[PDB]
Amino acid sequence: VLPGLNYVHSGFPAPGLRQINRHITGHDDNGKSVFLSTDHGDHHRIMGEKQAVANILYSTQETPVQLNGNVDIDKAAKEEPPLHYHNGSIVRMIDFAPAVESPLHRAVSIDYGIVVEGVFKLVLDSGEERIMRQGDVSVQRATAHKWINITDNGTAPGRMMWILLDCHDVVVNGQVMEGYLGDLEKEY
Amino acid sequence: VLPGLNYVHSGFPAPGLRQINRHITGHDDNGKSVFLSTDHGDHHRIMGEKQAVANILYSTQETPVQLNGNVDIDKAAKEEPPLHYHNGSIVRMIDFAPAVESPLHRAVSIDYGIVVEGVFKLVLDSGEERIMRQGDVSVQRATAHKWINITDNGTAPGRMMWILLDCHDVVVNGQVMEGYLGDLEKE
Amino acid sequence: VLPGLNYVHSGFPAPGLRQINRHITGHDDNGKSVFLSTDHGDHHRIMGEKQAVANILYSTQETPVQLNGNVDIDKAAKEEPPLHYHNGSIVRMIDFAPAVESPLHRAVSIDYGIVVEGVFKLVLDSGEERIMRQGDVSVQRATAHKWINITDNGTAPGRMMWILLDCHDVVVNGQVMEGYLGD
Amino acid sequence: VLPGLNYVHSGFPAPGLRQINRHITGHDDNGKSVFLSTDHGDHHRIMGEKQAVANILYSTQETPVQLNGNVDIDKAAKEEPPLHYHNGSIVRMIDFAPAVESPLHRAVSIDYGIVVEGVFKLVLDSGEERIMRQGDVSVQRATAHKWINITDNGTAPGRMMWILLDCHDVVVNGQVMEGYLGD
Amino acid sequence: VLPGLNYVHSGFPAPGLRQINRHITGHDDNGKSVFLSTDHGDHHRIMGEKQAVANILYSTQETPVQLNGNVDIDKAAKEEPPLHYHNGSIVRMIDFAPAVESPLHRAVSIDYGIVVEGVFKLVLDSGEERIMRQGDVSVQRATAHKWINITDNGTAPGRMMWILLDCHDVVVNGQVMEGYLGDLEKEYV
Amino acid sequence: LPGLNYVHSGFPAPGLRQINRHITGHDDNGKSVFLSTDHGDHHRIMGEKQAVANILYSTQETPVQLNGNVDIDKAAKEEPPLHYHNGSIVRMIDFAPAVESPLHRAVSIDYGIVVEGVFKLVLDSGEERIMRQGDVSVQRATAHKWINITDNGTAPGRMMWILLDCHDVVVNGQVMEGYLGD
Ligand SMILES: CCCCC/C=C/CCC1=C(CO)C(=O)C[C@H](O)C1
Ligand SMILES: CCCCC/C=C/CCC1=C(CO)C(=O)C[C@H](O)C1
Ligand SMILES: CCCCC/C=C/CCC1=C(CO)C(=O)C[C@H](O)C1
Ligand SMILES: CCCCC/C=C/CCC1=C(CO)C(=O)C[C@H](O)C1
Ligand SMILES: CCCCC/C=C/CCC1=C(CO)C(=O)C[C@H](O)C1
Ligand SMILES: CCCCC/C=C/CCC1=C(CO)C(=O)C[C@H](O)C1
Repeated sequence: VLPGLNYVHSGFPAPGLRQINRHITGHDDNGKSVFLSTDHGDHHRIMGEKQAVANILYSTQETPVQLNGNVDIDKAAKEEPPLHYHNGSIVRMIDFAPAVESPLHRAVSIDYGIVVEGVFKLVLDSGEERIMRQGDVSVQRATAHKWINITDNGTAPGRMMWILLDCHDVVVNGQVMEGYLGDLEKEY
Repeated sequence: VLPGLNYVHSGFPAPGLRQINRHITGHDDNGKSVFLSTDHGDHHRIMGEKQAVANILYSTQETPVQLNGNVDIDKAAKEEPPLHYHNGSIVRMIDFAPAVESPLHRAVSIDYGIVVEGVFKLVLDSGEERIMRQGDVSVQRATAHKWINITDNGTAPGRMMWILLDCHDVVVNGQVMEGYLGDLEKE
Repeated sequence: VLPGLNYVHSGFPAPGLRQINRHITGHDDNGKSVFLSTDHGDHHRIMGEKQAVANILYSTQETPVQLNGNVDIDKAAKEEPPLHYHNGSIVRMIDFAPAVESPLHRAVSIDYGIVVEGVFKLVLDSGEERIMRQGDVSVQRATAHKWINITDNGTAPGRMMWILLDCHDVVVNGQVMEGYLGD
Repeated sequence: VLPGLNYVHSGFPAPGLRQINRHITGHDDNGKSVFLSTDHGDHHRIMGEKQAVANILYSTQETPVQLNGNVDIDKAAKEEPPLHYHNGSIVRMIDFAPAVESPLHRAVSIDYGIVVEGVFKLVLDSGEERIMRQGDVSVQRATAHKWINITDNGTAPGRMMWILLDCHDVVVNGQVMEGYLGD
Repeated sequence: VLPGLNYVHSGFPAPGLRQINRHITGHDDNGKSVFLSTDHGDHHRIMGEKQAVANILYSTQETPVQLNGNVDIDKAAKEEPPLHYHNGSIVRMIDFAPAVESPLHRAVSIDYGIVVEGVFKLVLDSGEERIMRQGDVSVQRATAHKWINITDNGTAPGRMMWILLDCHDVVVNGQVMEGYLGDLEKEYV
Repeated sequence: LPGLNYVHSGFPAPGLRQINRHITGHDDNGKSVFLSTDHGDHHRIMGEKQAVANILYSTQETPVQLNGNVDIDKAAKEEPPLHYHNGSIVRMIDFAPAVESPLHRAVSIDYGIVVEGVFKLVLDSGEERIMRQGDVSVQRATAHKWINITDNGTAPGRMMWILLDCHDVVVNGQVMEGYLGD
């Protein structure tokens, strides 16, 4: 039984989760701060067999970010970003179908995760786990892990948001803790 | 009357909002990914006359982040960070007392904001405004703004979270959009 | 300023409201009861200046309903139904942007209404109103009314669902109380 | 042990579920649309061993509905409706005790079902199943099915509302698919 | 416009609020602890113009409480208690209609109050007030006050629960602060 | 061990809300005023940081003596015991996920209410009731156990009890002794 098979029938948002507002601010040609856009995000991507859907709220590709001439807006909207940006950031929102889990994987990045809706289980390759509820926050420091949606005993959708930042490779007594995607390669 | 006067009586979390779990992962001596800590955050800071309380969930001070030797954990924990870090990041969570307002201010940083609980109004120096509900997200590109907690017609606490990154100066018509701390009294 | 102007930026569902599952059941080759579809509904229509959006979950066009050959499914999906079907039914679900209100209007129709999310004010042409919270049910008997979304003091979206049934013209004191769209 | 045995101890609403407001509209002497009554429904019926309770919010016995002289109101109030009315409608709300389920059964009618509170499992005789959460909607086309309250892993009450309409009987392979009451 | 007029049309619970379970425990003749009842409370009383309904979850009439022969159970069930029992307790739960307000009154009693549902404003005769949300608790020490249901800008019902205990008369400057009920007097006659 | 080290910052437990406790009083002009707004009193970690209690008030005589604010002083000065003879205790407890109390009996009558979550109340006869938010229990000196079953043992829960003094429960000439249990 593939969990969440064909659950996400209408892209973002997944059934049972809320449509959002993303607001981007900026300056007009008089120097006044205004809103530039209100929308549903960007670069929506179905994951698995309609088991999840990702939503890229923003991205940057250099540090510090260049805002003049609105080049960061164009850069974020021009291309769908990869897993993570070197010297940059990605804000990726993913809706989980009931009981959907990620593969055990490692990205070489530092990730700030917050539970937007539902209950998620964060399982590391050691077997240690934490149950994260709405509002709880994780700082994933380039560790091998998998995310499991356990909301309402596996009957409810859930939503996570991650902010992915660039980090150097993790080295433990000579050896690189190399990145691997498992089955998440298909989505990127 | 000043809103939220003496409302936050026991730091974080503000009365009416939930205590949190912050989980930090890392590697043990065998290269296994483990949980290093589970706590309530860090560098709690009362704001105003007990009108709000901030919670620094993490911070970084270089790009890319250096993680080996747990150097990033030490830097985040040994100093209270400033408003924002150059070439770095700050995850700042803030509990608002009912009807509490930020000053009209500008930080020279790009901020990813999300409403964790409640309803907030984002007003910009042009007078343009958006009402942001739980789960809504704003991308603040070094703009002058204020945050207004309006939850339950101004009778309920609210919680925001921001991730502040470093950004270059914004130059409009050859003039720098200089950052400024506000003053609510003069408004 | 117009309430909820440009609020509904991505059709159904409105921002702050949940996507739905509509399940339609049927019969297979050997008479076993199965599921024929799971979807977001049908015939989504923006209303006003992106101030609301309707979703037609189902409709029938005769009484009693004819299910054989799945022709009822065909009738429901092949054309967008009108406001109200004669000798039939319409399941119309509508997401309201914050503080968006309906025009005072009358349809020759008996309406089963349920608040799916939010707080609504039902106002009749006499001035009488009832505030309806989530799960409350109204039976509109061809009366003239307007629906006002008041969720969270006019700052939150709301969702109503109606089932509209055909009724005979209502006569009060020898006068037929006529339908009107208002706007 | 029977699920939800004696759980419903004071009729409608079941413990843990909210009392409702049912509003009925009508016309007064001068043709003004007014509210006629606000109540808790009608024809409350305990089901099983106090394992559930049904609330009939409205019914009609003819299409189109006759509303003049409030005869539809008097008919809806005068007698407890049956499972479903020929050429008519029934608004039937039911509170489920924790873990309670219906018998596998078939009514020859087309039902619109919406989850009012809780989480329900809709199992068909083929074994196919869908989980329906709050606001999810089902169109039951005279199929054989079970309703199972699974709210909070079988420890919480749940509420469903159905609008049952008359339908012609479903014929498969030349065989009348006969409605049965199960248990 | 009188707030909450005719809102409570079916007693307890008020429309928009949940029906409750009240479990009472006891002993059988073998010393085993058993459940004696599960119900909707006791002594339901509509208040005002069907603007509120009260639900007496329990009461006691002596201290310490006598439980043998289940006599405490029968004393609580056989009679609707007054506002307050000398040397005893009352658990009073009250459903408010939208925007419904109690009169300014004083009970010579120490009351433990908890907001079960909604948002309430506790106003004392000094003009001071506190907004109490769900889970918030007050300890009312024979003070003059009123309760205001302000849930959802005055359009939603709310529920409070109180545990009233007996207290001595509060004297301030050799003058007893006398209890008074105002329009609440019609509700306990 | 359920909830081991879950309560990492005292009251409130992670996932549960901070409270306001308001105590009213009298002016020197006889005016009813607010004397304090706080987070309760006498917080106590229980188990291996598996639960935390919060004492909202307590009284030590019946009827209660409010003059001179002596009731406030007595409630604040010392942490109360399990229950007070001739008096009351308002005890709020946050439970970590899946945490259960021991099977035990106190010689008191307890008014319980679920503030948040889902709790199973188990009596020594094996009889149980699942109590949800808003449900109330009248514990008449019975041997019992409380189990936090919120969201299948994965969420915290909160109960509040008002404990009152009762006489010994004698069944067939034998006193039903209290015990703390294991
Ligand atoms: C097909 C089944 C799984 C689909 C959903 C996967 C989500 C979690 C994986 C993940 C992503 C997305 O690739 C990140 O962006 C980094 C973050 O830490 C974890
Ligand atoms: C006493 C009144 C002020 C307290 C209310 C909250 C203010 C939020 C201001 C803010 C901060 C904190 O300095 C940021 O980190 C950036 C973010 O956009 C707005
Ligand atoms: C842009 C502002 C107008 C749109 C807001 C929603 C209006 C609902 C009107 C309605 C319909 C749809 O036409 C029905 O299905 C009958 C039911 O009584 C009320
Ligand atoms: C003893 C426990 C079972 C009884 C409780 C609920 C059963 C609902 C069955 C049902 C009815 C009831 O008449 C309908 O009206 C059609 C609708 O599809 C399902
Ligand atoms: C019809 C207007 C009033 C309806 C709402 C009811 C409020 C009662 C307030 C109250 C009472 C009554 O005396 C108590 O039971 C003690 C406690 O302190 C507050
Ligand atoms: C092993 C970690 C702690 C387990 C959870 C604690 C339960 C509270 C026990 C209790 C008390 C205080 O001992 C009361 O106030 C009476 C009420 O019935 C149950």
